[PDB]
Amino acid sequence: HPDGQYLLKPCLSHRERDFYLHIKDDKEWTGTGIIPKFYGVELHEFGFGELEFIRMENLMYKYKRPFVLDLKIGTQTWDPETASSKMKKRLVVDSTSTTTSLGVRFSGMERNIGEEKPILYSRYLCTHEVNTRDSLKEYIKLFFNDGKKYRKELVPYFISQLDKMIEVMKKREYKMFSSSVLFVYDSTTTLEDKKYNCKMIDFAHNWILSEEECTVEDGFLFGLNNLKSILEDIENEFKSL
Repeated sequence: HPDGQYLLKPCLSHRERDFYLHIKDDKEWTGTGIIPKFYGVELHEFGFGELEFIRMENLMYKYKRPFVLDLKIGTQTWDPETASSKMKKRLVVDSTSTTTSLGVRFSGMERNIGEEKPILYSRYLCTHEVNTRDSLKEYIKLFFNDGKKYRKELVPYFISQLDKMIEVMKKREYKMFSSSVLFVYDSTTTLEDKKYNCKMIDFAHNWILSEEECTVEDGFLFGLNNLKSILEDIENEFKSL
């Protein structure tokens, strides 16, 4: 993980660029803190011309011991622009993971428990080892295990973030395919340090419904509520701890 305050990601399409430029201003997205702060689209040398890069905050700036969990949200991760040659793999991963059943699946995790290097949990565990609600819930509990203790004081923050995501997406302004909800914290944090975060990311396949049409359904809201419901169960199960 690069340590700079800002990170730069290339623009793969203008579908992604256009989303960030459209909600950059919006108080309901930026003021509510459910997306990473976006600083602009800048140009950088590529060959004999230039390429567009998204500048965004480094959510893990100055994180001493990073914990990261990436969950894909939605009942499908393909959309109308998905190439047909890609579709078998999308269908397989979607159905053998929890994506079609819950609208949320495991996408990768990293834990730093004082023993370098950080323990990496492959995204590809989602089709076997993390392929049910219960195993998903347990892998999220593991995210909250720093190795010394379960960080139960952080869970209400994450639920609060989900509530804010639900409220915004209930508006049904967009459809979003293959987006993630990103969980991070620095295990050396206190509550007061506020070195923890939950943000929606990955907007390359977002659709602005008032500006273009997208017939297929994302199952995004369905996914959020199930994610929310998992975190509440975790909250309850952490009470006797």
